[PDB]
Amino acid sequence: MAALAAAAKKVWSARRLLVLLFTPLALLPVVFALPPKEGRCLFVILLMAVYWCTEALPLSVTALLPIVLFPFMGILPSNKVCPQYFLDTNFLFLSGLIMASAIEEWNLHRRIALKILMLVGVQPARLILGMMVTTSFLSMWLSNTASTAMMLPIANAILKSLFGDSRKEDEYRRNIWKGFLISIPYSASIGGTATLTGTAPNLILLGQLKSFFPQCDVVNFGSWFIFAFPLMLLFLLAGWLWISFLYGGLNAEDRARAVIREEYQNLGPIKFAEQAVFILFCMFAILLFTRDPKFIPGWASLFNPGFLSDAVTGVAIVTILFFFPSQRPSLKWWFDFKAPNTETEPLLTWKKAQETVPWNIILLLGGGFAMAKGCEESGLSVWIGGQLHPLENVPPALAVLLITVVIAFFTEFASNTATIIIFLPVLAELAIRLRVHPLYLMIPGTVGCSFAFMLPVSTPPNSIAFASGHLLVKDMVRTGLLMNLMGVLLLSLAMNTWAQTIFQLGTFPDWAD
Amino acid sequence: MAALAAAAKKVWSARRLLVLLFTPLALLPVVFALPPKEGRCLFVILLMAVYWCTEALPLSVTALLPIVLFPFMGILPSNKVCPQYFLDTNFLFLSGLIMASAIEEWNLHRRIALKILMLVGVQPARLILGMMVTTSFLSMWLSNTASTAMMLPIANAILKSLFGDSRKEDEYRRNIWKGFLISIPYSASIGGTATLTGTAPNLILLGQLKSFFPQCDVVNFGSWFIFAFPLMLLFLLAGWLWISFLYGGLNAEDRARAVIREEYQNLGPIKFAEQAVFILFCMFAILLFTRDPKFIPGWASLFNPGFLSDAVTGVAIVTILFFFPSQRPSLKWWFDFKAPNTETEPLLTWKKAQETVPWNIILLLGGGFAMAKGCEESGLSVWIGGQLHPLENVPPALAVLLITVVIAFFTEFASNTATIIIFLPVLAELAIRLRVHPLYLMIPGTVGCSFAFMLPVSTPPNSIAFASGHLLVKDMVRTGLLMNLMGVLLLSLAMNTWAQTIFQLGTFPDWAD
Ligand SMILES: CC(C)CCC[C@@H](C)[C@H]1CC[C@H]2[C@@H]3CC=C4C[C@@H](O)CC[C@]4(C)[C@H]3CC[C@]12C
Ligand SMILES: CC(C)CCC[C@@H](C)[C@H]1CC[C@H]2[C@@H]3CC=C4C[C@@H](O)CC[C@]4(C)[C@H]3CC[C@]12C
Ligand SMILES: CC(C)CCC[C@@H](C)[C@H]1CC[C@H]2[C@@H]3CC=C4C[C@@H](O)CC[C@]4(C)[C@H]3CC[C@]12C
Ligand SMILES: CC(C)CCC[C@@H](C)[C@H]1CC[C@H]2[C@@H]3CC=C4C[C@@H](O)CC[C@]4(C)[C@H]3CC[C@]12C
Ligand SMILES: CC(C)CCC[C@@H](C)[C@H]1CC[C@H]2[C@@H]3CC=C4C[C@@H](O)CC[C@]4(C)[C@H]3CC[C@]12C
Ligand SMILES: CC(C)CCC[C@@H](C)[C@H]1CC[C@H]2[C@@H]3CC=C4C[C@@H](O)CC[C@]4(C)[C@H]3CC[C@]12C
Ligand SMILES: CC(C)CCC[C@@H](C)[C@H]1CC[C@H]2[C@@H]3CC=C4C[C@@H](O)CC[C@]4(C)[C@H]3CC[C@]12C
Ligand SMILES: CC(C)CCC[C@@H](C)[C@H]1CC[C@H]2[C@@H]3CC=C4C[C@@H](O)CC[C@]4(C)[C@H]3CC[C@]12C
Ligand SMILES: CCCCCCCCCCCCCC
Ligand SMILES: CCCCCCCCCCCCCC
Ligand SMILES: CCCCCCCCCCCCCC
Ligand SMILES: CCCCCCCCCCCCCC
Ligand SMILES: CCCCCCCCCCCCCC
Ligand SMILES: CCCCCCCCCCCCCC
Ligand code: NA
Ligand code: NA
Ligand code: NA
Ligand code: NA
Repeated sequence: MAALAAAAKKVWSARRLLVLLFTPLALLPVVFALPPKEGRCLFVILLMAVYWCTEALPLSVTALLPIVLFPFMGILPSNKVCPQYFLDTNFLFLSGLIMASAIEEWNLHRRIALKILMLVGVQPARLILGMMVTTSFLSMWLSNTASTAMMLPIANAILKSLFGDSRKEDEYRRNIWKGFLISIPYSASIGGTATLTGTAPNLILLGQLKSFFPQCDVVNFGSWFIFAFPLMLLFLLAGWLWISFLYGGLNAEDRARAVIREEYQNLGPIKFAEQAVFILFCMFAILLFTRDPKFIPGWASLFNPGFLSDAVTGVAIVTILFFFPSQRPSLKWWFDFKAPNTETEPLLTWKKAQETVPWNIILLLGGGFAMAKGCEESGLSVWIGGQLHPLENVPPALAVLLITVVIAFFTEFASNTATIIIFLPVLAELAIRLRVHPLYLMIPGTVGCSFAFMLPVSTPPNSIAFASGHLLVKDMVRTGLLMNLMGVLLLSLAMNTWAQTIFQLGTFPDWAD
Repeated sequence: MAALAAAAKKVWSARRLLVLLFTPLALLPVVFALPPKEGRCLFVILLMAVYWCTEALPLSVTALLPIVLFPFMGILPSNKVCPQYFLDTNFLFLSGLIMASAIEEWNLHRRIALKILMLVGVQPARLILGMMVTTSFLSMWLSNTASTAMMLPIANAILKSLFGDSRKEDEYRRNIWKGFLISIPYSASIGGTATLTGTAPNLILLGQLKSFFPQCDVVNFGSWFIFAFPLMLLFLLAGWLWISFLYGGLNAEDRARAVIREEYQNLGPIKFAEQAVFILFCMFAILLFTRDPKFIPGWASLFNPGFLSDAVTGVAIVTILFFFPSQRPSLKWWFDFKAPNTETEPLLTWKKAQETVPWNIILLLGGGFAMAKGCEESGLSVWIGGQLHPLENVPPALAVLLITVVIAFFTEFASNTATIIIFLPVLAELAIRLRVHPLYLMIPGTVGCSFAFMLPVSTPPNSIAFASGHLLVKDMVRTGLLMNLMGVLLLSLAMNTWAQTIFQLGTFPDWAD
């Protein structure tokens, strides 16, 4: 009996190397089964998928696999694979990351968070709502991991202040603890989907769209925002109601108010650098939104068509951060010859940005773009579309529901970015098989790959919440089951009601034929 | 009198913002002077050059200027500028940086350095030669900055041990101190030119070659090595002789021997991880060299022509570092059921690589590639070639000498990478005007932009050496003047004697017409 467990722990200890060395052998029959070029491309894609799901390699290292495999297997030369890793979508990602680094450098995110917490209130339903709104709003511009890791200590402090009898009171307290600790990562994942730069899978959608459908340009920052933000709000409200009912029972209040006000005071007075960063963030968001919202003529019409993009706007805005002074300039300094002549601190130095930008995620997005390019060039997409013939009779709405359910189930065990990278070409080819708009299938998959609620391994925010130690696996599972159901239903509603008007999904686009 | 100095320090305090805001106004007449597209491209290039030379912005931030300026000015759209930042040359750079990070992580560079120092000897001429050989060898694979910063403390310790009378002895000691402290950065800059991954300007040459001359493929790791390594050795020996004559006078020895042996002992026993990293480095170098050396059939002939590259080899080799165990595997562990089952440490984790890879230099190379692409597409290269008509009567050897002198003078005040980025399109167009091989002019410029010897601002290794505090500006200037002269002469000799055979420079290539 003990020997079986011994062999089990032996295999689990070396699972990385075992998976790494046995996955190519297991996937070898794929090469012989399919035509050579398509078979080798499918082998590469499946190997990358397995390595991502098992993290047999670092995710960014696995994302570098196309550069090796595509040239050796003749799918795509080096000078074609390597430039796919810096398409303009990834530079928009870099600009968003730099802006988030500037925001977090000056603690603007903490000031906004504590302000929202003060305005929302302190009642348990209201305080859950404030936590979720804050985390979702901050995850639209910062990473979900950073938003969760910054919001969790504040929630812990407020909960300690609130609770600073017997079975009833202690179980009520415990359920409140769990509700607060589970509302934050859920709301971070919710808010990450509202903006294109909020989460990596949206930018994966953009890049793989550029690869599969080069003439598709209707999805940008403004259109994605006007589609996803109302959906984000509806699902945030549904999650708040569900969590309050499950946990919140849908002098302590004074103590919590005092703690929040005290931490806001500990933030200190508002600085000139914080104001400048806030102004630049507002300019960033507004110029991204108003460049080409597809239903008001944007300022991109004033320039050469087909030249500007969201990446250019983002890079231009974040370039200001690297020379704009962080201390307020004064004209009296020029006249005051006795004043010190120390060099001014800029809003963001490049060293801080470099040490805060997640280059691993940038390389992961690049690997996804390169894999999409290889899948298109090798003809593997045509082969998948040919094999997808049994599903041509599925109604489009039912197809959306099924692919959303499948992707939401898959993302519970793998990272969102890897899941969407693997499933997006299949979604595009399935849209081709149903004669529907490719976005009508690709957008629900991109949104649903972020529906990671049931397990700590589903998404890093879930792991951060679980690290608190007072959340159980079963509690997260039973909350995330209904979270996934409500997310799938709301995604279907959004995709069948107002995504049709925003992305013009009613008719089959010409570039998709 | 004091008022003039006051105004001077006021202007110098705000030189960053003053240059940043007045350079576009100063360069505005360029747009009206030239045809619109070429004029705007020249404006962008000149603005980037000024910002690089003044570091009015961070170098990587200035390298992001094409993404903004080319689309607004209609030179190049976003989807064309942004992919130029990850051409396969930059992935070869990334693989080299990852391999250097792996080497420095396990202190293999220090072990190699101390071993070479023990073998060379301790006599002052021999010890200078050992320091220079060590630094030049380590700079072929590590950055010049890192090599200088690692070699300087060892030189300081050895010098303290050696010297642990009156005017003669103290001036002899001081000249020895200066000779050691100046031989290290010079040798680092010397060795950086020997390999393509040794210094960024070589990879700038590769990328701008890909842009200007897409069909040119004769320059790779093996050909560049066989050209530059003998030139590197000749110039290293000349510099050693010059420095020994200038400074070295071309129980203390026992004490220095003891210190070197003691530090080697302090390195500890050779580890399995160090051996594995050394084996992987040897494989990296050998497979890069033997892939296509252009005069022995390489292993790239076994695959699809035009698909493999040095980037693929580098990425494939460095991928092994991210899963190869750092502790020696044992088959007895499988049978020993009582042994601990801790997960093995790999040779390099992605976190360490990410925090040690200089992403700023990668972005700088990308900005250079994008600027070359914009210069080619805008027609600015044609305009420059048209304006270069007074120089069509210059003999090619004299042209090489003059461009090398000009570039070596310019690099004394600006960074090597920015200098070569700015001057390379001019060199290519000047090669077109003389009906000579483009490499015959482009290679000398790439080599000479690394001839930065006279000032601390010339190259970061010079700044590191000056930070010791016992090197004067005049000493560095008077050593670097003859260093530059010898470098220019040896570069002319190499380019007119054996570069012709290696790169087939005798005849005008068809792709250059
Ligand atoms: C890597 C792990 C986790 C997932 C499983 C991968 C391997 C074992 C699977 C994935 C898809 C499978 C293939 C799917 C279809 C066929 C067609 C036919 O010829 C039977 C075998 C063959 C060729 C299978 C062999 C085994 C296979 C390659
Ligand atoms: C710069 C931002 C952050 C603050 C200033 C106000 C904003 C709302 C301004 C600045 C520039 C403006 C744009 C300038 C030009 C055009 C083109 C015109 O055919 C329609 C309106 C439109 C698209 C404007 C919309 C409003 C706009 C975006
Ligand atoms: C636009 C042109 C004409 C003029 C530009 C003037 C700029 C360069 C001047 C105006 C006011 C100046 C600031 C005034 C006061 C200080 C504080 C002192 O520690 C020096 C830096 C700093 C922060 C100065 C930096 C340079 C500055 C921003
Ligand atoms: C989240 C809650 C509020 C609603 C979720 C229910 C989902 C499944 C419902 C709400 C709206 C529904 C859609 C409304 C209208 C149409 C048009 C019709 O020609 C086909 C079915 C279709 C496309 C429906 C499919 C199912 C649908 C998307
Ligand atoms: C930025 C600093 C450091 C360098 C100098 C840049 C400015 C002042 C220089 C660079 C090249 C110059 C131009 C070179 C040639 C011409 C052609 C003719 O029409 C005379 C003026 C004009 C248009 C010059 C105007 C000034 C100019 C734009
Ligand atoms: C793998 C390395 C580091 C160590 C093993 C020995 C090296 C020298 C071996 C391994 C593979 C070998 C190559 C394999 C195939 C060919 C093609 C043939 O037409 C010429 C020789 C050439 C180009 C070989 C040269 C030597 C070579 C590069
Ligand atoms: C090639 C196939 C058939 C077998 C692969 C076996 C691999 C996975 C085995 C063989 C020897 C093993 C190593 C033996 C000893 C140790 C020390 C212990 O702290 C666990 C990790 C580590 C470092 C093991 C890692 C896994 C390992 C490398
Ligand atoms: C560094 C020391 C040893 C030598 C440096 C002197 C340089 C300037 C000398 C050495 C070799 C010389 C070359 C040797 C042969 C030829 C071929 C002839 O048809 C034109 C001149 C040319 C191309 C010479 C140019 C000048 C040259 C490059
Ligand atoms: C270690 C991770 C990468 C493994 C790559 C294995 C590639 C195997 C290819 C087999 C199919 C083609 C045979 C000619
Ligand atoms: C038919 C042409 C290609 C033949 C070989 C295909 C498989 C190559 C695998 C190389 C793996 C290299 C890992 C470092
Ligand atoms: C009373 C309001 C004072 C505001 C001070 C800070 C202003 C920051 C402006 C930043 C502008 C950035 C784009 C040029
Ligand atoms: C702050 C650094 C970037 C400045 C860019 C200025 C661009 C000016 C362009 C002028 C020529 C075209 C006029 C239509
Ligand atoms: C003729 C078409 C282009 C006209 C405008 C050219 C200059 C644009 C400059 C934009 C600068 C933006 C800085 C953020
Ligand atoms: C006596 C020599 C012992 C050598 C031990 C270390 C061997 C490292 C081998 C690394 C191979 C990497 C490519 C598979
Ligand atoms: Na986010
Ligand atoms: Na997930
Ligand atoms: Na170097
Ligand atoms: Na220089």
